Amino acid sequence: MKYILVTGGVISGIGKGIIASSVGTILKSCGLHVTSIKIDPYINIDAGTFSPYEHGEVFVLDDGGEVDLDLGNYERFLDIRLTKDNNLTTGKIYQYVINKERKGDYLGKTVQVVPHITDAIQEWVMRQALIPVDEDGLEPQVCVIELGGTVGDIESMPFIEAFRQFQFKVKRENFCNIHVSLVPQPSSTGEQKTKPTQNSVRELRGLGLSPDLVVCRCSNPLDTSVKEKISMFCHVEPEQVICVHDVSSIYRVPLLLEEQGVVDYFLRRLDLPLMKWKEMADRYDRLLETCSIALVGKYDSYASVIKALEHSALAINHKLEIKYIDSADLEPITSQEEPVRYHEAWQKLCSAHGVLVPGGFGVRGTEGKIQAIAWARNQKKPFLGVCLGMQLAVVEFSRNVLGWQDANSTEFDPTTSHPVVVDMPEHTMRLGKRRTLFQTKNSVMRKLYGDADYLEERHRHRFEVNPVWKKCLLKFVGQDVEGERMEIVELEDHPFFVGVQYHPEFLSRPIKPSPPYFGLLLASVGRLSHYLQ
Amino acid sequence: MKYILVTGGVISGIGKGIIASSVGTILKSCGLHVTSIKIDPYINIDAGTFSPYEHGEVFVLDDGGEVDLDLGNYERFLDIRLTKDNNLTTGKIYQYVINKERKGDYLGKTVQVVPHITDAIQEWVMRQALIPVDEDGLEPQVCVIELGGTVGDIESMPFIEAFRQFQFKVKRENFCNIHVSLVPQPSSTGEQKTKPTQNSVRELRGLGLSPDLVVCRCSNPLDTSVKEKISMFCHVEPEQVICVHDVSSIYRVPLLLEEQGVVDYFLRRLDLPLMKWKEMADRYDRLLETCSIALVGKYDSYASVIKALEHSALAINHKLEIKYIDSADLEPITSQEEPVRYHEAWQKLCSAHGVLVPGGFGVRGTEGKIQAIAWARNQKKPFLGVCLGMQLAVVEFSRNVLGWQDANSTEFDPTTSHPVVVDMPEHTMRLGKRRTLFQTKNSVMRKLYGDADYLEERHRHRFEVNPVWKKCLLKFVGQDVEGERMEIVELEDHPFFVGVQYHPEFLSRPIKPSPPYFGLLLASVGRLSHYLQ
Amino acid sequence: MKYILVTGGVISGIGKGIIASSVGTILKSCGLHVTSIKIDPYINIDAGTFSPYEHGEVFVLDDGGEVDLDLGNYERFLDIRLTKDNNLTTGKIYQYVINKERKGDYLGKTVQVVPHITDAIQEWVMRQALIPVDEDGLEPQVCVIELGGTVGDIESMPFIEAFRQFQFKVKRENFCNIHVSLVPQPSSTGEQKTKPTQNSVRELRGLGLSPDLVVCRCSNPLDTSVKEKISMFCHVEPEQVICVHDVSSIYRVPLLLEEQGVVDYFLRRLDLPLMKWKEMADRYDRLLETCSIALVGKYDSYASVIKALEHSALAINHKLEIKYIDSADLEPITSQEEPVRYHEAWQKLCSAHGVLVPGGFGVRGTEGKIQAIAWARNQKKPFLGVCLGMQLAVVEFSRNVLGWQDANSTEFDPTTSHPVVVDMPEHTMRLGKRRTLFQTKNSVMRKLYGDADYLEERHRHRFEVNPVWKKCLLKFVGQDVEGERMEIVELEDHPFFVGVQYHPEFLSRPIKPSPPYFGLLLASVGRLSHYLQ
Ligand SMILES: CCOc1cncc(-c2ccc(C(=O)NC3(c4csc(NS(=O)(=O)C5CC5)n4)CC3)nc2)n1
Ligand SMILES: CCOc1cncc(-c2ccc(C(=O)NC3(c4csc(NS(=O)(=O)C5CC5)n4)CC3)nc2)n1
Ligand SMILES: CCOc1cncc(-c2ccc(C(=O)NC3(c4csc(NS(=O)(=O)C5CC5)n4)CC3)nc2)n1
Ligand SMILES: O=c1ccn([C@@H]2O[C@H](COP(=O)(O)OP(=O)(O)OP(=O)(O)O)[C@@H](O)[C@H]2O)c(=O)[nH]1
Ligand SMILES: O=c1ccn([C@@H]2O[C@H](COP(=O)(O)OP(=O)(O)OP(=O)(O)O)[C@@H](O)[C@H]2O)c(=O)[nH]1
Ligand SMILES: O=c1ccn([C@@H]2O[C@H](COP(=O)(O)OP(=O)(O)OP(=O)(O)O)[C@@H](O)[C@H]2O)c(=O)[nH]1
Ligand SMILES: NC(=O)CC[C@H](N)C(=O)O
Ligand SMILES: NC(=O)CC[C@H](N)C(=O)O
Ligand SMILES: NC(=O)CC[C@H](N)C(=O)O
Ligand SMILES: [Mg+2]
Ligand SMILES: [Mg+2]
Ligand SMILES: [Mg+2]
Repeated sequence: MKYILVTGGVISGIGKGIIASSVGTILKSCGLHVTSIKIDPYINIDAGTFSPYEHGEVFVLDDGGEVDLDLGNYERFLDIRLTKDNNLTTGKIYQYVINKERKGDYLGKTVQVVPHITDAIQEWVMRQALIPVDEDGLEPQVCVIELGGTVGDIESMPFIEAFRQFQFKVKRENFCNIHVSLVPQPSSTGEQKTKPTQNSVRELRGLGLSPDLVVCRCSNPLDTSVKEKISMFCHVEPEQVICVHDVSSIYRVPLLLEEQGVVDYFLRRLDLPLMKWKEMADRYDRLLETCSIALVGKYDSYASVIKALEHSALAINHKLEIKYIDSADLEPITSQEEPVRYHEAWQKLCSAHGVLVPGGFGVRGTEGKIQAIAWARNQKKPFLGVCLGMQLAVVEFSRNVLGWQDANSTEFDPTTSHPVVVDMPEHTMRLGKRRTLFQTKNSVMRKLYGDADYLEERHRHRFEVNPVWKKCLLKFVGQDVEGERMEIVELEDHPFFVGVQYHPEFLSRPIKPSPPYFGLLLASVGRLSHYLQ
Repeated sequence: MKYILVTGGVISGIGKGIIASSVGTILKSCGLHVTSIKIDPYINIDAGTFSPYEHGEVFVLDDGGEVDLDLGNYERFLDIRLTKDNNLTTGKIYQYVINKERKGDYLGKTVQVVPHITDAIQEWVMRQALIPVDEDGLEPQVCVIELGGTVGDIESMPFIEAFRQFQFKVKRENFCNIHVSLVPQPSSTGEQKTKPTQNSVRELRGLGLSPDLVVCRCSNPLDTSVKEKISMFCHVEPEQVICVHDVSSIYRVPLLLEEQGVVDYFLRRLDLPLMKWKEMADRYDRLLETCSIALVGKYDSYASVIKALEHSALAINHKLEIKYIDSADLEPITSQEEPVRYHEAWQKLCSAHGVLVPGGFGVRGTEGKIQAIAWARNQKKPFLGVCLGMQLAVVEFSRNVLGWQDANSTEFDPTTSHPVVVDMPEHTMRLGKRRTLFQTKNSVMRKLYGDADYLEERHRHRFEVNPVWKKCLLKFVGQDVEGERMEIVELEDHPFFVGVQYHPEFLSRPIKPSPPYFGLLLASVGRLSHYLQ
Repeated sequence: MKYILVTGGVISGIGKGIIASSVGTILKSCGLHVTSIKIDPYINIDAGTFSPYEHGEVFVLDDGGEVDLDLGNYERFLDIRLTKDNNLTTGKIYQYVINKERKGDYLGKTVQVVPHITDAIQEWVMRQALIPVDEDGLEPQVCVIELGGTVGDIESMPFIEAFRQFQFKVKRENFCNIHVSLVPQPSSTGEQKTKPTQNSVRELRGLGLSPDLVVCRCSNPLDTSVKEKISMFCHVEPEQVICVHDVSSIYRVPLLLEEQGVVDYFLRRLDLPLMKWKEMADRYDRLLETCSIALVGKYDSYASVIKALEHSALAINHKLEIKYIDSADLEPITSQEEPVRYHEAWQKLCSAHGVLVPGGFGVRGTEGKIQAIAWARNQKKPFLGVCLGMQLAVVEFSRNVLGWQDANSTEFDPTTSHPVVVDMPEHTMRLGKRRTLFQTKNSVMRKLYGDADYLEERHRHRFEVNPVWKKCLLKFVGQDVEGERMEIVELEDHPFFVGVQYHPEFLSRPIKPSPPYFGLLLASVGRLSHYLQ
């Protein structure tokens, strides 16, 4: 193959996944088919168990892989569709080796981290690099592998040991390594402190990996002296020391790496055979008009959602002002303890141009989301409900229009006489890519989806709308292939009141915002009336 | 509790398991109930898959735990009966944490080696320390934990990190640490080189453990200067620097540790409330007569077997000269390529005073073991067959006495018309402690077992004697509680020709040799005729 | 240049200096001019302060460099003459950098170990590699650099960091690295334990050096499996894994490395443009006759002396049986406490074929050396006194022949009325290469020195023979160019009673034993009478 490893140096959060994604879009702009792998040094088999305050926004792949948000960054910088196993973990690789041991496949020998786990990592990286994850069935010409976390933590050591072997298993023309470090600039000092980068690259070389590129996460751009000091103490050429500094938009991060010569480097270094990103950045920096959108949440947990709104905003040509609202502040209980939280949350929601009610589980914020959907009905503010927001729209309709004031989910109040959304597992979770059929032409949503008869979108839910109560209910315009499951709902006599049972955000790209997020943004600025025209 | 960790320094093989066992017998001689745990930094769930050339002699516990030979050293130095989970491994602890993660028991948080695996290790060590593994149901007053391998290998790091926490979770009076190092004395140098011990203890302190005792595996005793240099560079008191040197018998190893003051140290250091070992050593060193016993093997793989013979030898008051014979050298095929191997193997077998035919699996040495049992029949040399040796005695009888010249196992020749031993799994492997009933009084074996109606012994086999052919066959004196399975066989008109289907060696102690190994040793020196009298 | 670094792995003493010397003689046999450097990670500026029980036998170079014995191994395997600075130390390099800092030569910047000390090491290694230390003024084509001690000790870290830079300063064709490890084979285990080699090479790679060759100091030869395991865990080709095992003579160590293919490796690896050692080994292994030589010492401290005797032995074609005698056991004081030591020491001295009385300082053994020279006079056993042994021969003559029974040195009894050897510093120590003139033809020593008018030999003393008492004294056949200092003495009417004030051993080679050591060996077997004939 051709491999680029991307290792983290000093801390997480420093945009290493944006660097990996930017390097992938740079390679793709060179005419290469490109795949990507995230290694997460946790013991978890997939992210499908995280409370979103830790490793927030589990991104759901077509196969039902509940993976880290960086896999979603890969799908948005590169036109790819990944599999579960593009998220590698210690849980997955140790369980693989343990099951393979119990099978007797290791032939009655000792099994131990070196070699056998570090072999298994290389086997995995070889497998997932061959898979044509790109928008055509042609084999990837390069694979960008990101090692999550910081090097020299106990969990990251097996993977660096595997890559230390890998660079001699495949030849050096087939394996490059980027180190993404931090160069802090303290309030206490004003200097750009290279010391952590030196010690991190010293540690990485102790684990037997050189940086071929040293990418410094700077705030403000590096001085020449600091770049030279990094080049010296990392024992690498200045041309291979990159600063990624603070820039006006995400769209400039590939352009900065381009300017920094990484394209030219990888072309020679791997012996290989962004004008839109200029436009997207320059377009963003000249958006004079604005749209204000309420996001009524519970939980970074809405990373894909925020990005989908920003794609939609860039496409309508407005700035976006996301009014982040805790849905538990909108609940009347908060007015008893902290009326300041209540009245700030309701000033936010009421001044919005439209509302977004994203997915989740558990009782927190449920009556607040039902009230934010109520506000969307009676004030006629444009509404999108995503996954849970759809279910709560059936609840809010039922309570006010049908007078079923008790009505709820079987999750939140199982004692209710009108369970209008019920537990309905797959005959497991409705998890991954399902096909929804549009049951009609009387849908703005169908027209936003290009007037297509069907769409295929990633779901992540156990509950569905009750088919008994459906007869009384609120036009369920999108339904599954079985007709068992309601997957898009649209309310009559409203500018834009849509529930989608799936997660549109997972298939939003800058070049193609998801049509429910686009329709919401278009509706909130009135421009939907010109779009459908 | 009270805990003593025992860590390995420079290499394996240096008798760390003998030190742990000796420290346990020293503690037991202080009137303490004592348990023990082996940690093996391999990914294997139990040893029940090893080809015995790697981590040789899988010792089978009462519960069917196929564990490392050091668990068997614990059962022979201390009057204890262990469980599977007294052998801890990375495979067991990672699989525990992974299953616990998949259960959601880690409450949707990240799971990672520190803390969660290092917690799980401490939980395990707390559980297995409370279990009364001793010959009475009273709780262990101290637990000797052995860490297998050398410290600062990638697999041993989680366990040392766990013990680094543990010493502050329980108080320092509850946790002591011994480091077992090597002090090499090269042919190239003649000096006792302390440098590896210094660097090993430097490394161990980098992992946050001090040696409370430094045990030097010496060849020849340490000089004063070398002990002082070790005390200096390990930064510990000379009284806490121990030499375990080469000694005439295993029985002197507790006595050397006693002389070295470890008893007195542990009494004060853990705030706690060997005369037989003098006798056993002094007895061994005055055995003027000898017995020569053939061990016809395939595979250290016979560690328990060799020890059981040596207990039996010490009890009859003879030295033992074990004629180690590869059973594939006795096969006529070896006479075509290497007649030197054949004739040396047959000089060994024929000059023996008795023969032992120990357990195993696969076709290697099977016709050689059948011929060594044939030699035992026709020359009337005393024979014990253990596990497989019993099955091959039914085969050898069938071939010569019944004229069923084809006869074999369903393992070795499944096409045979007389499958006299057949695959007969438990309605799994017959693995662990089963009760055998003696079906008669016409057994020397019953009388060696104290004239008891039953015995309980550890088995490890899938195959059993065919109950159809049994009617023609060779007195099956020991049978299971169901009468389905033949578990001891005894041939008439022979001094001592016994097959046992179990492994007697696993329940041999110096103070009580297993009666089939004792009866064999007694028979080979003729003394059985005085014993049964 | 071309550089070969030789690093130590597990312990010292394992013959790393013999490997460096053997590699140098192999390179020299390829027609290359070769120099060598020893780095000793001690804080001492030269070895000229060590009590010879620590880093024994300070070897004195032509310039007066009191250096480690490995510099003397270089001069005996390779026809070279080294300078002080071929022994590099932390004391020398830190003092260099400190003086250079105090000079302001570092231009008011910070000075710190990396870069500035690690620069200074490379500067030193560049300087000393250019010096034609060979027997002709032609520049060295390769430099073998030995790093003393074990890698990953705090003192060795600057040097490995320097070589980690050096391999990228000069190109990889100019820099190769050998790792000399130990593979122990314990009495406790019988296996050849590769684990320390794995961990040592793991540590070395953490410091950023690969072994290009892994040299295993074996006792018995490596098995194939152990070599393969080393090749695997050191991540290097089997052809580059060398065993140096126990062999019958020093002369076979280059031949074993030759057989192991290191010549062929270095030729390709460094892109470069032993039949006598067959002969010397095969000659040694067929010496049927023997010579027994008394070495009367105080203090490995006599390494050069023992080697010089063995060159002389090989040249006369006898084995050598060196009777190592502590000169303090010969003193009558020892007969009062330990008559066993006295009578064993005097059985040794009296049964010898000749005696050697080597250099030293301080009062220990002085009356014993005077008595061993007395025994040489009155029994007519052949005597060589080296440095101090000469001075004590003037004392022993004075006491018995002149009746000056008080007589001694000003070192040992400054109150004496006949100070026959006196403190006589250079108008400092008489240290390094001085020219001695033979004052006559009435000398066997002159004839052994080829009948030359002068010789040039390395001295290391402050005391000299008193020119007042000289008039009464014992033919001082060798004197300095000034006539001030007596440098060789020869007693009349004796087979061979010679004192030399210098150290002949420092210029002994296998191909050319030093003539006083050769004359002594010839005398002790009577063969001198045929040699001078
Ligand atoms: C090493 C990184 O260094 C630096 C340095 N300076 C700045 C940033 C930076 C990081 C994140 C963001 C960000 O999140 N911006 C938003 C957005 C819109 S679209 C999208 N991402 S996306 O959908 O994958 C699409 C690209 C393919 N993000 C509005 C929400 N904006 C700037 N990153
Ligand atoms: C740190 C250890 O240092 C040293 C230093 N010097 C020597 C030994 C040494 C090691 C093993 C052996 C050995 O195996 N000997 C035999 C035997 C009989 S009984 C038994 N062990 S046993 O059944 O557990 C019983 C005790 C409870 N072993 C004959 C086979 N003999 C000596 N160990
Ligand atoms: C990695 C080394 O591995 C092994 C493996 N096996 C054996 C040896 C070994 C080491 C030292 C000795 C030794 O010292 N022998 C003597 C001698 C005579 S000449 C001389 N050395 S010398 O003068 O420099 C001359 C050569 C240029 N030494 C008699 C005193 N003999 C064998 N070394
Ligand atoms: O308080 C003091 C005094 C002196 N020094 C000396 O300064 C040297 C540099 O220590 P720094 O922490 O300044 O590191 P650096 O220059 O490599 O990296 P940044 O500043 O960009 O973070 C050290 O190696 C030590 O000799 C200190 O570190 N701190
Ligand atoms: O007590 C035990 C049990 C098990 N093990 C397991 O054995 C593995 C090998 O540990 P060794 O110390 O046997 O190392 P090695 O085979 O690489 O080298 P030598 O024997 O030649 O010195 C370890 O990684 C661990 O899983 C032990 O080390 N020790
Ligand atoms: O070749 C040489 C020359 C000098 N030295 C110097 O010797 C010092 C001691 O290095 P050693 O390896 O002799 O260690 P030690 O004395 O602590 O332990 P053992 O001998 O008992 O194994 C080192 O710290 C270094 O300064 C060497 O190690 N090797
Ligand atoms: N993805 C979500 O928003 C989940 C919604 C709801 N808890 C369900 O399981 O259907
Ligand atoms: N424990 C053994 O000796 C095994 C014997 C035989 N292979 C069986 O499985 O019964
Ligand atoms: N080199 C030696 O043997 C020293 C001899 C004596 N102590 C002197 O200084 O002259
Ligand atoms: Mg600084
Ligand atoms: Mg030492
Ligand atoms: Mg091993």
